[PDB]
Amino acid sequence: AHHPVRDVIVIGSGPAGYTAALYAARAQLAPLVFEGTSFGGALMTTTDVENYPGFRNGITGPELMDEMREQALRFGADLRMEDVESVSLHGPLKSVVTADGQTHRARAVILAMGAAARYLQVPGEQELLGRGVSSCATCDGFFFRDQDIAVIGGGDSAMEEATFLTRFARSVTLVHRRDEFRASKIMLDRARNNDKIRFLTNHTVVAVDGDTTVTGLRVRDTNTGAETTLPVTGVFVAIGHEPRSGLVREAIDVDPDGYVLVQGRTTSTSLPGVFAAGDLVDRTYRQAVTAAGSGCAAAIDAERWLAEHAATG
Amino acid sequence: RDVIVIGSGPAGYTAALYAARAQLAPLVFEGTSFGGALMTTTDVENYPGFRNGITGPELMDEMREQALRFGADLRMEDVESVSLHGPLKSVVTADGQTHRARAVILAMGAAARYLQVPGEQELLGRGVSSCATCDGFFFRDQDIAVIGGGDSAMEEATFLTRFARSVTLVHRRDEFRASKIMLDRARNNDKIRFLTNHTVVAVDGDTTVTGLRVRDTNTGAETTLPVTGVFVAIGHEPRSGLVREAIDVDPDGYVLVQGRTTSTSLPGVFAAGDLVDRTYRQAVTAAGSGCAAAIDAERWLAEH
Ligand SMILES: Cc1cc2nc3c(=O)[nH]c(=O)nc-3n(C[C@H](O)[C@H](O)[C@H](O)COP(=O)(O)OP(=O)(O)OCC3O[C@@H](n4cnc5c(N)ncnc54)[C@H](O)[C@@H]3O)c2cc1C
Ligand SMILES: Cc1cc2nc3c(=O)[nH]c(=O)nc-3n(C[C@H](O)[C@H](O)[C@H](O)COP(=O)(O)OP(=O)(O)OCC3O[C@@H](n4cnc5c(N)ncnc54)[C@H](O)[C@@H]3O)c2cc1C
Ligand SMILES: NC(=O)c1ccc[n+]([C@@H]2O[C@H](COP(=O)([O-])OP(=O)(O)OC[C@H]3O[C@@H](n4cnc5c(N)ncnc54)[C@H](OP(=O)(O)O)[C@@H]3O)[C@@H](O)[C@H]2O)c1
Ligand SMILES: NC(=O)c1ccc[n+]([C@@H]2O[C@H](COP(=O)([O-])OP(=O)(O)OC[C@H]3O[C@@H](n4cnc5c(N)ncnc54)[C@H](OP(=O)(O)O)[C@@H]3O)[C@@H](O)[C@H]2O)c1
Ligand SMILES: [Mg+2]
Ligand SMILES: [Mg+2]
Repeated sequence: AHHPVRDVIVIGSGPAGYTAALYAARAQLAPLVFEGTSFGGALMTTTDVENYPGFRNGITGPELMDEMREQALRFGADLRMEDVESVSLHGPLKSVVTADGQTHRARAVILAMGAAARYLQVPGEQELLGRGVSSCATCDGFFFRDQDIAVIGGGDSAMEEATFLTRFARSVTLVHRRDEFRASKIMLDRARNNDKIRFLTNHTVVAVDGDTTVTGLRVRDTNTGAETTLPVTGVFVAIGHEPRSGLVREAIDVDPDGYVLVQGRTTSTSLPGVFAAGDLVDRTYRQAVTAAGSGCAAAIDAERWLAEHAATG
Repeated sequence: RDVIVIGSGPAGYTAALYAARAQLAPLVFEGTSFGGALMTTTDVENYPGFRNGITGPELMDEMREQALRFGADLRMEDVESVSLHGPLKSVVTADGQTHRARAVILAMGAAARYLQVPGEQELLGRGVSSCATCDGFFFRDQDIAVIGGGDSAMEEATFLTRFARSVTLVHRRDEFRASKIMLDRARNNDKIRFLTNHTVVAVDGDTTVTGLRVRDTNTGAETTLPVTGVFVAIGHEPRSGLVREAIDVDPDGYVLVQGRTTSTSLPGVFAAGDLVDRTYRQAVTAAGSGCAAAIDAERWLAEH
């Protein structure tokens, strides 16, 4: 057999990863994709995705992901459910190392490892993920029409999130661990003006009650005191996100919070032949359509760079 | 109202879908002639989510009907004028009625430039494509042509050699309007054959492109390239005419947007889809930017 040199390796599942895989495959770049031992993206918990254009009746998160995945496979993507520990990006013939110690190399690399939402890690929380507890108001906010809900955080996100929710919720109760707020004095100012916004300062969350649905939010420390229950039917966490740039952070330019910077209005990182899609880069709109778009854009950018770069030949 | 959306298509519809779900009560002017670039596409295979592919119109209808479901007001009529300066923006329909909003989302996209030769429009998406990243796959091992003498025609034709066994680049003049590296790369490709000083005049075939009727040979005339697929690469024309005095556009007419966002050069005015994008003209891309416009506009509206 002739063991050729691969054109593209993709790091990451999720809409950005799989769309890139789909495009690269269809462009006969024979993409090798490392899905992760724990594959899928943020959508593997979302019960009903209603704002992915094309699905008038909505689609289950995982259903959507399997289709993207199966699409990718159909055009010849090599998908592998394993993790990348190391990544050498400098030079032509880039390199990637999996958890088993095996090295896998390619001419271009598509970074699409996304970004984990920061969670409270309180007993009831992960259980009710996407059946009461969301981390995204632009996604799930609709599903809480006229309900009494909470928003957890004291930052610009928590403010923006909670303010936005007021168009659906009748009560948005903004809960926060400390007295001051690490958020802006305009976002706070806007939050304070909203008649549906109620503040709960110096209170940490202790649990999230309910079996099928959020039933209450167990608060605790009242600066000095302790224990209480906000009778809410939905809890939006707004602690921020943690982009998965650890493999790449300082071979490549990243912002202070760890998001990969990309050149101009493109997907090209600060290293030739290395490209970045999805929420690993995007910190403004964390949608699947936007992830899928950028994923596609990576694959096209990479094609062009490859074409430009074998073409001297 | 908070937001008026100008344009149907993936960018328009996704923006509408998002705005609607955000309870911004979006008014969308679809155009008297709906749909986008996809209303001609027979089989869409690289829109992520559709393992079995979907017909262009089918996909569009779903996007449309999705938008309707979350409370979009869709109107199949044309906007003739657009006043964007100030708060309380304005739009005027072909019937002379004014419709106003706080924000506006420009999503009028960009029409591919066609030859307008009798056979061509009839076989649109059944032989004649305007997009190699889209339809290139469908031409495996076929003899095809690419029409143009610019960098697109070069890029397009060079890309297609991955699938086609012959890509025959036909062009009206001796001299090529394209770059001398794109040309250079086009010349080095074994599968690339040039046809200079030749205009196209028809496209033969009923169910499929069967030949490409070539024309004037500088002095001579008439001939037939036995091709089974014709890719047009004459460029695109972005529909910025309503907006091209108020908002910043590039020389070719594409709306410039601020940084990595959808905001044009006028506060409260936003641009998505192929009206802005001139590098990847995909539906996923347009849908993405559509959505990004809605979110940008919501945040701008909320900021106040
Ligand atoms: C409840 C909910 C509802 C939502 N609703 C919508 C909606 O309606 N419409 C919409 O468009 N969006 C929606 N979203 C947002 C959407 O989930 C995200 O924007 C999307 O998941 C981003 O994908 P990504 O590819 O950028 O990264 P991710 O989704 O995180 O996927 C990237 C990944 O890469 C893998 N990975 C990372 N590093 C490695 C490594 N070193 N080795 C191997 N694998 C690795 C991980 O396993 C993960 O799968 C919703 C989200 C949630 C949580
Ligand atoms: C043959 C073909 C195959 C394709 N295949 C794929 C594919 O497989 N996968 C993929 O991802 N992409 C594909 N594409 C590309 C995709 O179709 C485009 O990116 C998409 O159509 C762009 O949509 P848009 O929102 O930019 O607006 P466009 O689609 O460019 O146009 C939308 C429209 O908006 C309306 N409009 C314009 N001006 C006004 C106005 N002033 N007032 C009211 N309405 C107005 C018009 O009615 C028009 O229909 C294909 C394109 C073609 C032609
Ligand atoms: N331009 C923008 O604003 C933009 C737009 C959209 C999204 N974003 C995203 O938003 C982030 C920006 O920061 P942010 O707005 O999220 O604020 P943040 O800086 O992340 O603030 C987090 C604060 O929330 C509180 N908190 C964290 N964990 C808690 C817990 N377990 N229990 C109780 N309280 C807890 C803490 O307050 P204390 O430490 O004070 O106790 C913590 O300091 C970025 O990561 C970005 O991804 C940014
Ligand atoms: N940068 C890229 O490589 C690339 C990538 C993606 C998208 N695009 C987009 O595609 C366009 C790039 O420009 P382009 O290379 O397509 O050229 P263009 O800028 O769109 O110009 C069109 C030219 O095509 C020529 N032409 C070729 N054949 C013709 C014919 N049969 N009849 C009439 N005119 C004919 C004409 O000039 P002559 O006949 O004198 O040559 C005409 O001026 C831009 O709109 C850009 O947004 C480009
Ligand atoms: Mg955040
Ligand atoms: Mg073009």
